Amino acid sequence: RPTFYRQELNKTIWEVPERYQNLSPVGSGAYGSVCAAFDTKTGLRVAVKKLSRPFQSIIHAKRTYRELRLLKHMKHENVIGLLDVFTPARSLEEFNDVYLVTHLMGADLNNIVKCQKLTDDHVQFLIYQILRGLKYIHSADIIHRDLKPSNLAVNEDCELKILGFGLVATRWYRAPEIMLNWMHYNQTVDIWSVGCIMAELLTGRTLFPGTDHIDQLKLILRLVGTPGAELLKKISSESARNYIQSLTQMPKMNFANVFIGANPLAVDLLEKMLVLDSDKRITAAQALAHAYFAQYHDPDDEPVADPYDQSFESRDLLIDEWKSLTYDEVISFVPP
Ligand SMILES: Cn1nc(C(C)(C)C)cc1NC(=O)Nc1ccc(Cl)cc1
Ligand SMILES: CCCCCCCCO[C@@H]1O[C@H](CO)[C@@H](O)[C@H](O)[C@H]1O
Repeated sequence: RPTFYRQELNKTIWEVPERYQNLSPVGSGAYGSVCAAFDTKTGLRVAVKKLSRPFQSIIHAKRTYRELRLLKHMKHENVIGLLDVFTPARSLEEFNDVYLVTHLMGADLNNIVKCQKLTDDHVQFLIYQILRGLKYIHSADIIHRDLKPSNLAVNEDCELKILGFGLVATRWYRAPEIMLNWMHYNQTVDIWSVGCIMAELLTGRTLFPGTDHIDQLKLILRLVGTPGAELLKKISSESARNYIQSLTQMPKMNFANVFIGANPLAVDLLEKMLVLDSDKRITAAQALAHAYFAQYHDPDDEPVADPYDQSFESRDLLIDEWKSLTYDEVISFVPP
């Protein structure tokens, strides 16, 4: 066991191993608060997140366990993973606080889009890394469901990691079937989001800046056109059908025109991502093999995940059970 020291940072007591020096608040945090720290073992600056009421309720407790399970599993260059996890608690009886340690990235993609005029090469590299992480995430049977610029961490090298918890958002990036509810969806909900992100990096404009869920659907249809018969048949909802069909039939736009000036290989890929029919959307694995990424794609360096046990997602457990399982995950942790 490490020696711990305590320090008040913005009205809470942080208690961390002496390994972690010079804690400096960098943001928050739905969910938690994050400091930058100097890792004396490695000589690298890291992110330390103190969780924030991790066992408040059953929902918090399960979210907490999910953090430990996800982050201990994620082992990929373009996906957030765990450098360390600790608690000052000796024994389960005392177990109340959880700290996560991960790479300190310094900026998110929203910061980059708003400041920098990105070249085509930047868009190639950035989207390539997202798709590479996403291939890995999807191979573990995980759907992100909230891919957006603020959930994408980027360093000065333009290296990128996908995160689940941010610090533009969120309905702008959301697949149409999610806002129709549907239930009940596939992995390509994430591919829709990638298309929205990619479009935005190319043009410097939000592709579908809806004011609400209903405006969002309008804007999507403007671009992609009214669904054909084979798609309209699948919509159970009468009011969704009336809304869709009452929009005075929209012709699919010429993506060539909407994205004029863009690399035509970028446009071709966007057409394959931003398809209404989620069955017909390109997968992450297929997208990596698209010609747009010819300069980056290496089929021998786009790995998949070890199988991931998320049967826990099924369970309705008590707080102390989630807590005890989380505690077990903290104790069994082996660093990279
Ligand atoms: C909820 N969640 N889902 C994922 C994916 C799907 C990307 C594995 C990752 C996460 N969780 C996080 O992104 N958690 C997290 C922890 C510490 C910091 Cl400093 C920032 C973020
Ligand atoms: C803007 C409103 C247009 C409606 C979008 C149509 C969505 C089509 O995507 C649908 O997704 C479902 C859930 O994964 C699947 O069960 C269907 O097979 C698939 O066709």
